[PDB]
Formats: sequence, structure tokens, C-alpha cells
Amino acid sequence: TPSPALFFNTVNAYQRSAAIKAAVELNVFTAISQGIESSQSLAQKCQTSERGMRMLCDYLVIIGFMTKQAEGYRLTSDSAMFLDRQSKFYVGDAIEFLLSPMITNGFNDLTAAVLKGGTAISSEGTLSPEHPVWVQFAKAMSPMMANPAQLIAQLVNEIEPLKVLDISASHGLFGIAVAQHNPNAEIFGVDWASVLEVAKENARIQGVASRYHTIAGSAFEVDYGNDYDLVLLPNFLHHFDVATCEQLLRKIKTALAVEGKVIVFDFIPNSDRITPPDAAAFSLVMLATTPNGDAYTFAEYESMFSNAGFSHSQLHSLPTTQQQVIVAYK
Amino acid sequence: STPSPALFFNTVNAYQRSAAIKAAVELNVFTAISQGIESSQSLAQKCQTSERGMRMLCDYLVIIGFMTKQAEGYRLTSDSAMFLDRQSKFYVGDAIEFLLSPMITNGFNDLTAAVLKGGTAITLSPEHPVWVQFAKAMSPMMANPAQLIAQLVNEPLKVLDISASHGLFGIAVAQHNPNAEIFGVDWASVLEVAKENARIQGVASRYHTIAGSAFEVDYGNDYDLVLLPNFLHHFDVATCEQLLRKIKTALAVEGKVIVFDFIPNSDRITPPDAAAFSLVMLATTPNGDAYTFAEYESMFSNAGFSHSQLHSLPTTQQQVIVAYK
Ligand SMILES: [Cl-]
Ligand SMILES: [Cl-]
Repeated sequence: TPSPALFFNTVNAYQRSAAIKAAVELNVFTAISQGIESSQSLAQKCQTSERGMRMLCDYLVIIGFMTKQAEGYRLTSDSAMFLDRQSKFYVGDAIEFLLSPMITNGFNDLTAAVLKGGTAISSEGTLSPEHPVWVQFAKAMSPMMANPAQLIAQLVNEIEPLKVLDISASHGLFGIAVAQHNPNAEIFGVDWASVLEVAKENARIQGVASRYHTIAGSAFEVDYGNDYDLVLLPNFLHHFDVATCEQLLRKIKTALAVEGKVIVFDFIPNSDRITPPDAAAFSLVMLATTPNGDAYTFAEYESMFSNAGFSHSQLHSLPTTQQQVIVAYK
Repeated sequence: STPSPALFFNTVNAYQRSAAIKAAVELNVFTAISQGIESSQSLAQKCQTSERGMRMLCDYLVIIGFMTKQAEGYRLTSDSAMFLDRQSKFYVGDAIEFLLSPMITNGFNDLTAAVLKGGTAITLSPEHPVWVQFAKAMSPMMANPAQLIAQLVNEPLKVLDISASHGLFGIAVAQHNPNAEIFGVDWASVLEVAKENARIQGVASRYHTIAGSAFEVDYGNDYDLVLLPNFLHHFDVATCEQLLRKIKTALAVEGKVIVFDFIPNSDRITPPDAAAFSLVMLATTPNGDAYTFAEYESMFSNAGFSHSQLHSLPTTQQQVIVAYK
């Protein structure tokens, strides 16, 4: 039988976002933790009205974050692991970036973006110089990037760099992990100055500050230097049109040493542009927030590297992690 | 088995799905595809948008399940062909005029404040104009329930329809009962949608209106049937009880009240759409709720009614209570 349920669930999907934002901001999951709490008790613990807590928690049960037992609400394993502040795997503060109005405003008029072919946000959306949303990204999103940074590092350890450039270093964890596994590596991070403050702090925390160097400014304007064994591009290229990525890849080529390598870490959808769903859905994010950005397929990236003068590019799917890697060879 | 933050991240970004379906309806994408197959280039030309914008939106709409992507272009699912193509008799797309009204989405923009307060941080203002939008935009999905309730009651009647809105509940009683006289109660501006619908359905000579607040106007007397579609949920129990006392007075000796509303099981988590409606009440009203049958039963009892009885109606989304004077 045919049904308008998808339509209506989709129309009202914004409510789920608001519900999880409230839950996180109010520490609801931390208050429940691995036990069972009534809404009356969560009201006391989180300092809210009881009826408000009850209506929120019933909804959180309805959409899958918790269960409702006789004696109260209980987290699912996933909420206990990822949303309870007591857990080492807590990612709940990612909303500081993901639900930043600096990001969500692009979706306030997606019709406008579809009409014009890119972000309806004033200027160049999130690509304006030193946009503060990238400080929020660097602070808020680093927990989920820790593991892939380590994976890329141990994929690099099969190569041995002495000189590393990390372009849009952000939190700095990709270059920092290279430094962690390679005692003779010197790391150069390129980002806006206020973002590199985070990267530096993370290098400090990780014990590699003395081998961590910064080149503040636009990846397109700064002088990188040269003789780089390894150039990392984590979650950068998707923001720009193809010509701009090509401009960047030529600059990178000049800076590489003889046997130099570029590692791209990004959302790389299959050629269908609909799978994997999370990778492929990122193209709407690029429409909403950037003028000409896209979630580019491997074939598209292979062609950019080919046109920028590289000899060979190769996909490493990395099934253990959400995003995908391309290694290019000078 | 293996734990995942996927539910968390997909819930966090869920607002994006609402944005995409809003753009698609506003741009008339589903009407442009219809029951055929159209490339993103063709659709950009038909809808007067950029090619890349259309491609990116359509790929996203394929991902979340509204259409498929074939070799030669995009193709609707049956559900989209049925409900989102304007050419279909069952088109419901313009429901977003109410559902994505700022007058509802603003409430969720400060849901955290609502939870702390116990009620809306910002609909029940005298003559709020979002109710003219509800009446125009939400009527297509109420057409079938209205016919079912008219089926359920139908055996010279005097009917009161309280918060008549689009007027379809009362109108359907008159559609099926040619000697029924209908008295719609809502704000004057909302009643003009009701009257337009009365006329369209050919029942206008037997459609009458009492303009103003359901809580202040004078209903008259000797009502066989009183309809309460989608209204009690906005108010607290005491305010509901007040209205039901006022209703009781207006009823003839063997008079019945029919409530059509979101009535969740006593778990307050099923059925999912009924149960989740209480968050919408938190976000948008000071003291509204999705009340359960026990709660409505108690309200009618305290208001002096002899009896109330549930009719789930599984052939629809919402549930029905009949109360007896
Ligand atoms: Cl990153
Ligand atoms: Cl209604």
C-alpha cells in the first residue's frame, strides 16, 4: 500500500535534531548513565520541569536513544558509550560544530542554494578568510578524527617521512599522529592562525610540540617550502571547485621531494553518487555551505591529480573508518 | 553487537532532510519528474534552477528514499508519484505551508528552554494566523478521517463542530446526513475556509458559523453531536474540563461528543506518531499534551459525562473517543 509517511517524517525530521540538541545540552544521558532513572529524578538532576523531561525522554525512546522500563528510562548501549560524559568515547559536543548556526544557516534556504548553484550564505559561506566555524570544528570534531589519524599514520608506516605538510591542519591530529609514529618527522601545519592555536595545543598535549611548526594563512597564498616527503589533505578538497583543487595540487607538487606522496582523507562517494549514503549525502552539505564545493568521486579526484601532474593515484577505502583515502605519487 | 554513534550523528543532521524536502516541494521537483524519467539537466530547465543544485538535491532525495536514480535520469517512487506530484489527486505536498511554518519551527529552535520551563519558550493567541494556514494546508489529510467519522456516526441532526478549521468534519456529517444542520465554531478568518469548503461540497445552506473563541462564544442548545477534531491537545486538563462542561450544557438529552486526536497508548511511546506529538505540544503551547484515553476518560468523567469509549480507528493515523451525556 502507498504511504505519505516518508514525506511527513522527513518534513518533521528537524524535531529530532532539536530533541538531541536539548538532551545533550541538558546532560540527560550523563544523568541516566548505565542505570535507570524516572523523569522525576532526571528533572531534579538536570534542573528542568518534570513534564518537560518526560516529554523529551519519551521522544528519545521513540527515536531510539533509550528504553522505557517500569522504573524509568535506560540508555541503549550506543548512548551509554557515545553520549554519557562518563564514557571515554563521548562525542556529544560535536554539536558545537554540527549544530552551529554558521553551519545550519546554509540549510535555512536550501531552495536559494539550489536555484543559484551554491551557498546562499553571504560571501563565500564557510570559505571566507579565517571563518570562526573552523575553530569550532577543530575543538569539537577532533574526538572522531583521532582514530583515522592513527590509521593513516600506520598506513604511512608501510614510506618513512622526515618532512610533512598538513594542509588545513585543523585540530592537527593527522600530522600529529605522523609525528607520534615517526620520531624524526618534522610537521608543518597550514591553516588560519586561530585554528593553528588548537593544532599547537594538540601537538603540545601529544608530546611533539618541538617537531610541530605552523605556516599561518591561506593554503593558496602561503609559501610551503619544499622537500616534503608527505603532504596530508584531510577534509579540505571538497570545499573547492575542480580548477581550484587543481591549482592547489600543482602547488603541492612543486613542494614535494623526489619520491613524495599526497594522502587525501575525505568523503569519496561511489560513482553512483548515492553510496555509501553518508559519503554521498555530504554533497548537499557542500551545496548549502560552500560556493562550488562537492563530495568528489575517486574518478573525479584521479583526474585532478592526473591533470596536476602526478603519476598515479590509488583509492584506499579504509573499511574500518567512515571516510576514504587517496594516495597520490609524484 | 558493535556500538555506533550513527544514530546520534544522523539525528543531529536530521534537520537537513527537512530542508531538502522543503526545497523539492517549493521547486516542484516531483511534479516535474511525475511518472517519467528526467535527468538533472532536464529538471533544472523545467524548474528554472542550476544544474548542479538540482543534481545534488535529487541525489540526496534518492539517498533518503523519495526517488530512484536510473541510467537516463530520476524516477519517482510510487509514494512520491502519489503524494508529491501535483498531478495526483492525493497530493499533500503543500502541507509544509503549516508544518514548516516559522510559527511551529521557532518552538523547536528553543526546545531546551521549553524543557526547562515545561512549555513553550516563544499558537493559542487569540486568532493566530497560523490557524488560517492549518485550515488551508492540512485539509487534504483530514478528508478521509472526516468521511470515516461521518461513516461512524451516521443514522434531523444538529451538529456543533468546535475549532472547525477547514470545516471538513462537520461538512462530511452533512454530506452523509442530508437533514443535518452544522454549526462551525472558530475565529472568523478561519471560518472563511470552512465556508468555502461547505460551498464546494454543496452543503452550504446547512452550514452555519459562530465566530470567536470556543471558550467564550455561545453555542446554543440541543446538539445531538459535538465534534472536537484536533483541539483538546492544545490545553491543560482544567481548561479542557471547562470546555467539556460548556459542551455538556449544549447537548440534547441523548447527545454525543466525538474527539478526534492523537491518543497514545499508556506507555506514551506507542504508536510512535501519536506518542511523539507531545514534544510538539511542549514546543508550541504552554500546557498542551498528547493525552491518553485514561486522561480523556477522566476529563469527561469530571466534566459530568456518563460514559466515554475508545474507537482506535486502525484505518487512520489518529484515534477517536465517543463521550455520552
Ligand atoms: Cl579533519
Ligand atoms: Cl483537523
